[PDB]
Amino acid sequence: QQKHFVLVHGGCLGAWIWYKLKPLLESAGHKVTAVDLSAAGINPRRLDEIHTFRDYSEPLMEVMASIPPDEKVVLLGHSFGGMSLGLAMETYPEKISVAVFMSAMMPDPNHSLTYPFEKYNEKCPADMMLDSQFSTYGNPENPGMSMILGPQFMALKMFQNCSVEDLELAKMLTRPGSLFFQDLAKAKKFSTERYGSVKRAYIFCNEDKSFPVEFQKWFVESVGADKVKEIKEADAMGMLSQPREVCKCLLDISD
Repeated sequence: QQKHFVLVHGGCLGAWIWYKLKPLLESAGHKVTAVDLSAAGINPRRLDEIHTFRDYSEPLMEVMASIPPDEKVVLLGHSFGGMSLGLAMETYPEKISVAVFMSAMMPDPNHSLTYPFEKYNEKCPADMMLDSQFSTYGNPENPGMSMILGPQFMALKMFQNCSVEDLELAKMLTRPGSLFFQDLAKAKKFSTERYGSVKRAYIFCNEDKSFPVEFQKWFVESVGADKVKEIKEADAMGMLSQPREVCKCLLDISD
């Protein structure tokens, strides 16, 4: 029974983060699409020409639109990748067998699209991103906010359980990104009819220092998932620190 996994990266990363998980899923016999969102990875757009969350997510939407009538996909997204899942879920609910959120923001159709971020801010210190730097971009009447991950933040708070090779790869590949907060503040929210009809799964990364477990648990407790799994020694980048475990969870959740 072949599955088609669509993998979705978080902010400032790209499809390349899945380079270890993708062959493990293909070895198991499945199809995998690892997408670069706009201005991520080797996607040719520049961040300063991306002003909406919809524009940002468009490469995932193109994958979603090209799934044939016979078919469904399994979605996996980490970190801010969860917001793009939510948009795919709202738009193509019938094309998705299960949406898996790994150490990610899991939207709630009862709240606005900013609420997860407001809740983040509420539980996490304003200095949580260490040497990351932020600057406004776009139109001065509604400015966007871009971020670049600092090498210390990445070393200590994202890749602390990964090899130095993976952290190095990351420093060579990471690009400016945005959480699109003021765009999301104006977006229509997801609905129980569409988004809320899709089966959800959650995978905990217990050693994630950028998105603490009490937080991931809050998502599960306040929104709920049909299936939850935990990877005890995954950092924020569980697909790199624990690719076999992620693959094991993903195959359990799907089969």
